[PDB]
Amino acid sequence: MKKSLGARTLAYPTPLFLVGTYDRDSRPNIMAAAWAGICCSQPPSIAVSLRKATYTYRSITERGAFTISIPSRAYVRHADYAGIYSGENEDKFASLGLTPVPGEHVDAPYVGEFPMAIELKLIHQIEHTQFIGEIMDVKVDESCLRDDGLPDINKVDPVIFAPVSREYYAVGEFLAKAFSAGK
Amino acid sequence: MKKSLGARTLAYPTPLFLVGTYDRDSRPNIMAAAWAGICCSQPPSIAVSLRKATYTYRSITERGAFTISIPSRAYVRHADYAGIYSGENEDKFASLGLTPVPGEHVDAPYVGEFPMAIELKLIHQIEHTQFIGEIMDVKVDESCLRDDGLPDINKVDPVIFAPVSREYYAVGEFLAKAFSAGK
Ligand SMILES: Cc1cc2nc3c(=O)[nH]c(=O)nc-3n(C[C@H](O)[C@H](O)[C@H](O)COP(=O)(O)O)c2cc1C
Ligand SMILES: Cc1cc2nc3c(=O)[nH]c(=O)nc-3n(C[C@H](O)[C@H](O)[C@H](O)COP(=O)(O)O)c2cc1C
Ligand SMILES: [Zn+2]
Ligand SMILES: [Zn+2]
Ligand SMILES: [Zn+2]
Ligand SMILES: [Zn+2]
Ligand SMILES: [Zn+2]
Ligand SMILES: [Zn+2]
Repeated sequence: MKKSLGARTLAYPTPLFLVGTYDRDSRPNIMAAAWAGICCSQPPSIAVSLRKATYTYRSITERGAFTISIPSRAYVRHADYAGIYSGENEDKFASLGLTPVPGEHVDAPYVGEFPMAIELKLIHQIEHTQFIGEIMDVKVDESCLRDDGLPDINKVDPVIFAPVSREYYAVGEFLAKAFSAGK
Repeated sequence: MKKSLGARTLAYPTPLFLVGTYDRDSRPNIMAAAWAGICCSQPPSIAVSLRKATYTYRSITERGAFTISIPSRAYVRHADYAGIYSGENEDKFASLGLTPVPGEHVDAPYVGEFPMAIELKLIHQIEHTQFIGEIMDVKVDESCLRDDGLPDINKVDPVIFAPVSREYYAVGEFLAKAFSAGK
């Protein structure tokens, strides 16, 4: 039998993206975003819903660029910190002891310690409010790649956010091949 | 050291939502969507990027309503099937032996066998192409709820999609509390 929980922001999985930017004085920042996901395959793009109150919002409107860094479980507390505190008057990289690595393709830093980072160019600002970034590059630690050059998600070891209950989870075991299992 | 994988639709986690609809003749359908996620907290909303070629696209434009059903690992093959084959000339519920349960709040079916189902009213069609649904209700199997009435994600046991490598994964272990661990 099902129970109704009502109209809640409740779905699984949700991501835990750290959205990286530079402010007008080139101060690097990261914030946590779970209201996000891939939106298009042409160009490859990610949508992120960022509130106007966030310092990151301002930086993206100014520079037209941002990164997404994907934490591994070792950095779950760091990621949470970035989702509690604002960078308006704090350098979170300094506070967290993390490295703001300049993007190679876009005007934004990513988190060097994290296993995976995505460089994005702002292509749409939709206003419901969402920034749409075109994926310019996806960078992954060599230690996390399979022989065919794609990532091993269990080596990346990304964090999952459970909304409402407000918890973080790891990725578990392989289940099946997509575009295959259903045949 | 990082390696560049180039401009790919590569991020983790991504969801595996089964988007449920009725066509003009009240035939129930489900398709798989991973280019999706929560977009807003007011109203609580999910964005789904559905291609014009899908039969589901047509049904959502006609009825203004859809559901999201979240498969557990037992239904990973079923979910994959729904993402390979079209419902234009096939009843996938019949093919899969699944139950199209009418929504209580919206004009769309959900998958009765799945642990969690979300009923959505179409509120925006953005055209990059995305349907924005307002969450009207979230329904969860009683067996999957904690004593406080929220779901246990490991009991729900939702599927995660790994894009490009095209694989499905389970959710693993609890890591930490959000809005807490970072303090
Ligand atoms: C798990 C989690 C998910 C979050 N998701 C979002 C989100 O999708 N959009 C948003 O605007 N804020 C989100 N937040 C809140 C911001 O990360 C938070 O307001 C942050 O302090 C903003 O930092 P900034 O002012 O330095 O940009 C989230 C926080 C956490 C911990
Ligand atoms: C893992 C996976 C993810 C998918 N994600 C999407 C998506 O986000 N949007 C989309 O238009 N198609 C997506 N597809 C493809 C559709 O599910 C597929 O075209 C389906 O046959 C459409 O069914 P319909 O014609 O009955 O609506 C996905 C398929 C799979 C297996
Ligand atoms: Zn898009
Ligand atoms: Zn698209
Ligand atoms: Zn090898
Ligand atoms: Zn929205
Ligand atoms: Zn919003
Ligand atoms: Zn109990």
